[PDB]
Amino acid sequence: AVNVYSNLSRHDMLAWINESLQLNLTKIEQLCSGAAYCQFMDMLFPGSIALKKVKFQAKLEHEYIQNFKILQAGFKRMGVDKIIPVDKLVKGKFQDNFEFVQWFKKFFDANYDGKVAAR
Repeated sequence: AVNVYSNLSRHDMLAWINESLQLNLTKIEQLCSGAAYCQFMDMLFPGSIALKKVKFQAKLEHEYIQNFKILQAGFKRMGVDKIIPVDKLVKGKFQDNFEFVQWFKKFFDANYDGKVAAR
């Protein structure tokens, strides 16, 4: 796994995510549930994440955190050293989510090769 450290406009970022995962989000803070990231991760390394455990429709904050722990666990397994700012993301505010989402996109672009229903 290729680790990334330290770009897209907010409109294209949402667009990229929606298209990529066939979703219909309207704001960057909605990524605060950790679910989309679990799918991208499972898409980068099929099997590194147990989708069945991911709560795709999570609405509670501790549920958001649970998803992120599954993500971090997938990271550790694949040698990804990025420390996820979980407590800030799960609060659902725009800057942090946007700061992290830019990171994740670069991380994804660096590791993807490839090959709805999964949720």
